[PDB]
Amino acid sequence: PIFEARVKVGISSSWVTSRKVSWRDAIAQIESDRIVVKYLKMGEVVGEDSFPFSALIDLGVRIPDELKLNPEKDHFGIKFYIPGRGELLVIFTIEENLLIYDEKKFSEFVHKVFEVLINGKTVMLQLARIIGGAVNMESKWEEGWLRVIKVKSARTQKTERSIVVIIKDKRPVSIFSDLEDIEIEEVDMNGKRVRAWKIRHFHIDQSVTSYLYIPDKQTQLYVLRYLLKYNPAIMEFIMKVSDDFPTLKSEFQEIMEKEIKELEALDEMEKQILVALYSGINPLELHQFLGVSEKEIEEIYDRMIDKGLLKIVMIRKIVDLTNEGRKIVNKLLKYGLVSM
Amino acid sequence: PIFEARVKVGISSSWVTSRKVSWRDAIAQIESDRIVVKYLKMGEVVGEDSFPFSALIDLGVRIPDELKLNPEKDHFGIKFYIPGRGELLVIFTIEENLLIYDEKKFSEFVHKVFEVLINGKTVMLQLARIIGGAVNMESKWEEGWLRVIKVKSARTQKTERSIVVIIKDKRPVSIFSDLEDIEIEEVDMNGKRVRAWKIRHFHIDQSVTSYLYIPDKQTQLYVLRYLLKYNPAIMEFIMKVSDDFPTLKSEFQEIMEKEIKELEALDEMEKQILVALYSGINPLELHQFLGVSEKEIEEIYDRMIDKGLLKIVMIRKIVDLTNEGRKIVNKLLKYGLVSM
Repeated sequence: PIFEARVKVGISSSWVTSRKVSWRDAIAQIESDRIVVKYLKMGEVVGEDSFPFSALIDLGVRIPDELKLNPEKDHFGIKFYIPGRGELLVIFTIEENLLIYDEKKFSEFVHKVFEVLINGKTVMLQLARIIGGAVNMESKWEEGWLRVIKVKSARTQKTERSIVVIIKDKRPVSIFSDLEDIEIEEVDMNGKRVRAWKIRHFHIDQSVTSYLYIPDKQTQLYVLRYLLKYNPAIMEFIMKVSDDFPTLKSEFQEIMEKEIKELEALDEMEKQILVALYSGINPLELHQFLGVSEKEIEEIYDRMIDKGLLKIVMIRKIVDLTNEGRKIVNKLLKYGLVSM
Repeated sequence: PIFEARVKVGISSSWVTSRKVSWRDAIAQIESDRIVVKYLKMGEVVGEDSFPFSALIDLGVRIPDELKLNPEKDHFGIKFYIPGRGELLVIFTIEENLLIYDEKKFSEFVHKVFEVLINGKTVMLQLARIIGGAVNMESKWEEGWLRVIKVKSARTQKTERSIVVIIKDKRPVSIFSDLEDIEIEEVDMNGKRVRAWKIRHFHIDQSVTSYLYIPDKQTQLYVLRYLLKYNPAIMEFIMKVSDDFPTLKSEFQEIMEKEIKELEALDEMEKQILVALYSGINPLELHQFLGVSEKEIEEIYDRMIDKGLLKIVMIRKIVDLTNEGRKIVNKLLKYGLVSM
């Protein structure tokens, strides 16, 4: 097999009155066309389930806390519709004991699932169709395939996991690195009306606009899921092109509402600190604007920082003369060494 | 003997032109009229100088650092003029080898010399001749004698070594407790006009000027040395009596000049920080007035404090948003929960 992992597996049946999922001991194997789950009693195998990629509806889905086992560890849910049973949520998660479970090995296992789903899937690409607001007449549609790789440049030169477009006779195009993204319809230069993606991405030396169409609707969802998971900064751009995907409009709506409630619940004083420091008020003077003492503000600065919200750039210290410090100054005056 | 000390003794002569002092080893005896030094080699008495308390010019003289044997140990210098030979400076110190000398019987040895020289000497007192600037003519001349004791009462109520005037059938007068001092000399003293001391002192309730005439001018020098030695705070108000005591005015000149040089040696920067803080400039803003960076001012603060001149009153920390702080503040106005 491509990859294995010893793991806890829970299967939901994902229906109303979702009963508590039952977790079993198994080792999970990635094949070319399926995930096979081999269940364990002691060290032995009692049975197995095969889950075809033919039936993979969605992956990387949002796991309710009611369905989490061991909320410290990470959970990964893959949703299939197998025709006989129905729509299933298969969730994989590792357990604490270090002699059975390995987090990095599990972390690779989930990544290989994306790699198998995405690598080699077909895509048509028209590279750099505007330059400086003028449409490139040398820009032709190219056929190619997706490849999940680490793209090491940005315009920032920060290495980031992404998906590139492999094209015949030219090295891959880093179509998801440095973005803006809208979605448009297009007359294919060969002739089809296509439901394609318009990407304003920072290309080789200049901001550019290229058109990208992924025929398989499923692999589009796969691509979006992975770009979210391993690069959460992008959550903005793709949410603009996220409407075609009901499972995402839902989850984005759900997280938005939780974020609202979380921000409501935050301490009003601490929210005030963040906005004032963000706007540019001197931290040494901030207590003066918010109507609070030096002692109390520094204590609140201590409660932040613990929360990871603030960082110390520098410690200033309020100092005063000792009796020996005064002895010097009074000597200087007595001998006519200072004016006052 | 009244008291003895085995010490390391060094003698300097105005007759010997070379500045050298050789530290012989001896026992030295306090007598009624003299101090006798039986010199000691291999624990055996090879020589003996007898130093009368008559022709004891001065004691507690300031010792040049050129003449100090062991700069840790105390050096007590007693100066005699022996007419056949000249002016002698006998310097007393110890090596405080823990079984041949000891520190604490040394520090008392010097004090007992003052006690022997001062106790019982005739003195004459006109107590509280001025109250509020008004002449008290119930204040008469009383004759008595001096005594070396610790006088508790001051305005700080803190005990201090001092000298009192004993009068028959009256408690002692603590004439050197809380003081200012001029020399008037015109007072008649129930007879011939004679040079006396005008002493402003707090006494019981009120700023009071009393007159004190110590007939023996050598005894006068001894009480002044004693007060200077064991209450060096008393130095001020004395120097108006630095006239008529030349060796005292010389030592005052040399101290102040050595102080002004020391002050000029201090860092120019640190002195201005000391004066500015003494004036009342905010320590957080002081770097601004001196045209210095915050990093350097806090560095200089740390070099001070160590030297004992400054003390931290409060710790203020300049604080900045983290990446997580920005996420929250970005989300707040992203959802319009904060107005900027």
